[PDB]
Amino acid sequence: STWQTFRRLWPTIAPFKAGLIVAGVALILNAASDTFMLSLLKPLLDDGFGKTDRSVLVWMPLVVIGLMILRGITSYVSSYCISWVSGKVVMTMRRRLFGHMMGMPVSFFDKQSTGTLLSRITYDSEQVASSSSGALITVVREGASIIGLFIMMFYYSWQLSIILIVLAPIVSIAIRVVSNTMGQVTTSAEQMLKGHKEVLIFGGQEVETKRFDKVSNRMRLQGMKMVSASSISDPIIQLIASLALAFVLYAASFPSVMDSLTAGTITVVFSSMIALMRPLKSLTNVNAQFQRGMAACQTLFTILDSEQEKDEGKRVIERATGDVEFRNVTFTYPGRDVPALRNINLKIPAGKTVALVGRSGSGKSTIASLITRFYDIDEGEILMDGHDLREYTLASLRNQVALVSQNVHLFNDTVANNIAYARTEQYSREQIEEAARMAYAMDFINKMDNGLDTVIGENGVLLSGGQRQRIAIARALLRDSPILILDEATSALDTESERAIQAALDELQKNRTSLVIAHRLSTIEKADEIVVVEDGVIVERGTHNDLLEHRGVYAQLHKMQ
Amino acid sequence: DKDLSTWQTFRRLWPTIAPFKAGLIVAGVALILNAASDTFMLSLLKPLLDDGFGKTDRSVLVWMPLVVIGLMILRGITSYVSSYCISWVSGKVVMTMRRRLFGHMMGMPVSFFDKQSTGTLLSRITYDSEQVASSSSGALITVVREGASIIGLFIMMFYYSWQLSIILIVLAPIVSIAIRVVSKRFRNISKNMQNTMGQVTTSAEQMLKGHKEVLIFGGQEVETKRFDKVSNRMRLQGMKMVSASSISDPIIQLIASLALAFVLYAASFPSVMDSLTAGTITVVFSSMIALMRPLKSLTNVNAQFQRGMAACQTLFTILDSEQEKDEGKRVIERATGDVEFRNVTFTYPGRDVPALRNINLKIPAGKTVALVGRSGSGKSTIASLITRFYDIDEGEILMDGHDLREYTLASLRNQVALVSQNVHLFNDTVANNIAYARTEQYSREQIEEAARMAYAMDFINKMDNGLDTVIGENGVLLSGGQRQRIAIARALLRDSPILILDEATSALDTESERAIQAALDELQKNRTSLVIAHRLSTIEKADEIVVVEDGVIVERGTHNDLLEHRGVYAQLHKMQ
Ligand SMILES: *O[C@H]1O[C@H](CO[C@@H]2O[C@H](CO[C@]3(C(=O)O)C[C@@H](O[C@]4(C(=O)O)C[C@@H](O)[C@@H](O)[C@@H]([C@H](O)CO)O4)[C@@H](O[C@H]4O[C@H]([C@@H](O)CO)[C@@H](O)[C@H](O[C@H]5O[C@H]([C@@H](O)CO[C@H]6O[C@H]([C@@H](O)CO)[C@@H](O)[C@H](O)[C@@H]6O)[C@@H](O)[C@H](O[C@H]6O[C@H](CO[C@H]7O[C@H](CO)[C@@H](O)[C@H](O)[C@H]7O)[C@@H](O)[C@H](O[C@H]7O[C@H](CO)[C@@H](O)[C@H](O)[C@H]7O)[C@H]6O)[C@@H]5O)[C@@H]4O)[C@@H]([C@H](O)CO)O3)[C@@H](O*)[C@H](OC(=O)C[C@@H](CCCCCCCCCCC)OC(=O)CCCCCCCCCCCCC)[C@H]2NC(=O)C[C@@H](CCCCCCCCCCC)OC(=O)CCCCCCCCCCC)[C@@H](O)[C@H](OC(=O)C[C@H](O)CCCCCCCCCCC)[C@H]1NC(=O)C[C@H](O)CCCCCCCCCCC
Ligand SMILES: C[C@H](Oc1ccc2ncc(/C=C/C(=O)O)c(C3CC3)c2c1)c1c(Cl)ccc(N)c1Cl
Ligand SMILES: C[C@H](Oc1ccc2ncc(/C=C/C(=O)O)c(C3CC3)c2c1)c1c(Cl)ccc(N)c1Cl
Repeated sequence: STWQTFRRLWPTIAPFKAGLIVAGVALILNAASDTFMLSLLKPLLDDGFGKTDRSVLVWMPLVVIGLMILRGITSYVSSYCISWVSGKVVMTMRRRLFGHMMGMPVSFFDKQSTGTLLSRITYDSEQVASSSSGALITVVREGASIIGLFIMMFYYSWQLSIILIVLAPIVSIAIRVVSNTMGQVTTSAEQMLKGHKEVLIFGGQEVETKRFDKVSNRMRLQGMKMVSASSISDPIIQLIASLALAFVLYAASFPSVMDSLTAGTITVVFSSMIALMRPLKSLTNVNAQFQRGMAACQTLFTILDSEQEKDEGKRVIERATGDVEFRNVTFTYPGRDVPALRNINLKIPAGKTVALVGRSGSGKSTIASLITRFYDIDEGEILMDGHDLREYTLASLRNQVALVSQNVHLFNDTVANNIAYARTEQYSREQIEEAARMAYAMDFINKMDNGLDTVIGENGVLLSGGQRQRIAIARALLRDSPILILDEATSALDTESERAIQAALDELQKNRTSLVIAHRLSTIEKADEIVVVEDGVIVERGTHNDLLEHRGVYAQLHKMQ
Repeated sequence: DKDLSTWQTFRRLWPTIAPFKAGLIVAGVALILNAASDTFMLSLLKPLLDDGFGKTDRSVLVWMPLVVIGLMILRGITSYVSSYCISWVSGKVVMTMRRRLFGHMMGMPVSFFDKQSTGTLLSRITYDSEQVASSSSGALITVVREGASIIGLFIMMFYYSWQLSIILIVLAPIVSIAIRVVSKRFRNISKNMQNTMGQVTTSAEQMLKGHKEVLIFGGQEVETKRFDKVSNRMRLQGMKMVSASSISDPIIQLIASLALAFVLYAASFPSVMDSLTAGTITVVFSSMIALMRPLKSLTNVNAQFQRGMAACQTLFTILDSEQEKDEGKRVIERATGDVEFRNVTFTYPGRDVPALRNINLKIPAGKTVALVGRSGSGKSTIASLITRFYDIDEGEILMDGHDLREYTLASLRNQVALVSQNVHLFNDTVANNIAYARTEQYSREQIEEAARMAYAMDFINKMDNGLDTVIGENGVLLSGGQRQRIAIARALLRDSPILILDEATSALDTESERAIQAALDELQKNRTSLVIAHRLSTIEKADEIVVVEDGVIVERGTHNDLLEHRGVYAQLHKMQ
């Protein structure tokens, strides 16, 4: 599979192969430079030390510098080439994953953590390029290094080289033979921090301290274990290699071997045996790093194979000044088969407010999800302006609907652009300031240092749940969407300046198709039609006179609130 | 400047490290020997090429292999030991630091916690407490080991051919400055990428998190366009990161190489080389080549070390932060339970409208008061004050005739029980949640009946392992109606004299709410209670009902009495 993963990847790389092939040449030459420099080491001792002043002056210092210049350039070139390519493919895959994930359905987003998906973008893409680049570099240059070194070794003393060779199998096998709580740490600290208030009033300081003590000590020993394991592996490896060499030098004792040697040649031969010790290390490990790179890549490719939400509606409607009708609708969450909704018909007539109230258990919220077609439905139909929602392309329908809630997520931008999110160009700031004014956001805003152009960004998080909601109104207002989905289930139960919010929302709800998941009494009373939801079905509905005496469970709910 | 800053930081840290001083001692000794091993293997390089090439077969044969192996043994051992002691010392120093931080954050104010998303805290303490040990370990290691070797190597160079050694000295300063200059021009830009990687992170995270809002509002192009820029900038930065090392490294090696070349060139001249041999030329030059690695490490440590002490300092700023104000000195065990507010005014910090202006309510021992009002008044806030999560600004809150602030927070908070729907369910067994921090003090039979008296056993008996079923995992298993009865089960067991009941967030929509109502009746007969009331039941039986708006009590009385008066209370009754 791993090479099958790679060949799927190669297309994204192929456009940049040119950088690879130049990088390859540069790597080869660097190995050549390093081999060539040990070559020089023979003349310095034989020719150089055989009473020749000329050698130690010209050939050595000037060539060594010459070679150093070539060593630097080539390394610079290869680094730049690799970096460039590595940067190019990392960027490309990050952009595909970003676009792909944004297009997925919300079902996709419920499965995985937002941190996991983010981890894919930041880390897993740079890792695959990293590991493959390291793999390629290691192969090419370390490949070149060892054959250049072995040639040279054999050339000046083939006897010793063939000794060393016959020992390589043994050394290879011997080197083979010796070669979670952190989550609990984060968990332990995090769970104390989530339960700080509870900890304070039951006096749970002692038990949490001991709990952390236990976890923190377990990880200390676990973290020690890994360091200790790594520590012993290589001391033996070098010991074993050393043995092989000790034996090689032992061989030099015998006249048959030694007579072909000088001070210069024996020096280079051993020098090149030690030079080998790192290439061989890198080349044994190359396959491992290549594997882990391809494992991350196949993860990415898994995500990229997942289907994005289907948008086959070919109908556009520029504005909906019309009702939404539900026809015998049933909907089930993917993953379980106890339907959140079973047979729902409700008519939000164009321009009037419908508030639906329900128990926490019921899917009052799921209805609101459905109209915006975050999830598609199992049975029945939803028609907006008489056409089924599915007949419309998603952009137009979603443009029709606006959402307002305490938990609408804020982008790190100028408050003004947050209000005119995704339509900064279209809306003149004159409007923006007005919409922020009407939603009674403006008093809180002007306290900011930059005001509207101040950014709630870079994790500043100056705003609070109450303040955000008034921006959500401002956003929905300014855009002037034909339909309102307003969620009050997020409790927001200890507000400071709720009056502002209420007047804002009345303005917003006015003469605007408003569908409301309501927990608040003012919205309830002034809604035109009220609908009760118990589990998956509409139990009853009631208007003004109907409100006074509930056929449904309004009385019991009214007592609660 | 930073020399001083880091060494004040290090002195602060030392007390934590000194109890493991033995580990550091031994590691340093082993490191010296490790460096000595390398020196001695180069010393062998001379007899190999002089006595071994003066037709003495003994040297090469009988003992050149054996001495080498022996030293490589020693080297390996010394290596393992030193690693062992360091890892050992590092582990505990890290662990002890984490314990201190954990213990310190536990005692921090509530406002502090609300403000900072604990991810940063959490992230900081794990990551930064490791990074201070890792950097300080590496700094020590290189100093001792690389310091030992360069001395040993420099001495060796003088013993054989002192002439060459000194040529390298005088060159060493001009080289050092040149190397230092090069290094400072190019490679101190790690943070540069950090800023751009943050932008990458930020844009990815907010699309991932705010995906639904993107879909609704049309953020596709804008959010893609934003990501397009930042990814390119990140990419370019990584190249700059790479490029910095690419340019620095051979230029630096070139510089050192020219010094060496000059030493070599000087060796041609008869004055120095006459005394030299093939043995001692190679040992001297090999040693010069050896030196390059240690010298590189040493210059880089002060950067390495400053990185460690910086992380230490950030931890110390958390340690320096102020804990909960706790000057009471007064402990009371099972306070009778009457709470009086006098002229209490309270504004949440960093807001400019008081949550409560001039509250006076007296709650007699054993009796319940219902705080009911329009949503957004300070009935919820008042609850928070008795536990002294926040101190009032003006006035005083009395518990049994003394200000809460004269009481130890501990004793003060053991008097107060809390019962609400949003109680936290620690990851544990049901038994251990009810007797949350007193598992050693309450018997099973004690726990079993507390749960029974809270009408909770109907949904406990249906669990997998019943009362010892493990609940938690973000409180997933339990529901709001079930949580109240667990919160009640705690209050009953502890039998705290002051109850704070919050039905605001409670769900009256519960198949078993009459059972929650029975548990409440049995919960509050004996003790003083302060109910943020929203249920017909509790307001019916309540002793006093106080109406709050804009943090002001606007009327008081009995239920029947108040409805007779037909003031603010009745209008709330008239609607629902
Ligand atoms: O290159 C260079 O270097 C090198 C070094 O070395 C070695 O080492 C070792 C060790 O080391 C280490 C350690 O420490 O360990 C290692 C490494 O690594 C690794 C690892 O991993 O481990 C390894 C492997 O495995 C591989 O694989 C690798 C790869 O790469 C991978 O991939 O890896 C490293 O480290 C590392 O590690 C780490 C980890 O571990 C973790 O911790 C990592 O991480 C890191 O990394 C980093 O990096 C980066 C940077 O740095 C950059 O880089 C780049 O690149 C790369 C690559 O690829 C490239 O290629 C890449 O990869 C990268 O990427 C980049 O791109 C940075 O940046 C980064 O950062 C990042 O990262 C991270 C990651 O992650 C991580 O994390 C965690 C923690 O932290 C963990 O856990 C994980 O896992 C991980 O992954 C990231 O992450 C980060 O970040 C991120 O993330 C985070 C988160 O957390 C954060 O931060 C954020 O978020 C983000 O950002 C970042 O940061 C990184 O860091 C590290 O680094 C290293 C380092 O680097 C350092 O620095 O280290 C050791 O052991 C060794 O050693 C020693 O010391 C030495 C020796 C001893 C001595 C003694 C001797 C004795 C003798 C005796 C004799 C006898 C007689 C008697 O040793 C050895 O071994 C030895 C022993 C053995 C024994 C044997 C036996 C004996 C017996 C015998 C028998 C006979 C008898 C007779 C070392 N070494 C070696 O190898 C060796 C050598 C030495 C030297 C020499 C000496 C002297 C002596 C003589 C004797 C004679 C005899 C006869 O050698 C040789 O070869 C020799 C030959 C020559 C000789 C001559 C003679 C003459 C005489 C005179 C006469 C006249 C080296 O190696 C090299 O070298 C070689 O190789 C080369 C060639 O070969 C050579 C050539 C030369 C030539 C010359 C001519 C001469 C003649 C002349 C004529 C006249 C080097 N190069 C050199 O060296 C230098 C050159 O050469 C210069 C030249 C100049 C010349 C002058 C002229 C002259 C004039 C004239 C005058 C005369
Ligand atoms: C005879 C001996 O043959 C092997 C064969 C395979 C090896 N495969 C891996 C490794 C190292 C792995 C690691 O370090 O993780 C080594 C050791 C030389 C470094 C190997 C040595 C050998 C060779 Cl051919 C070349 C140079 C030296 N000096 C030695 Cl002894
Ligand atoms: C004369 C010359 O003096 C310095 C002095 C300070 C140095 N300080 C740092 C570095 C490296 C820094 C780095 O790599 O970041 C070097 C280079 C030799 C490696 C230095 C060289 C020198 C010396 Cl005394 C010893 C051995 C060699 N061979 C050389 Cl040239």
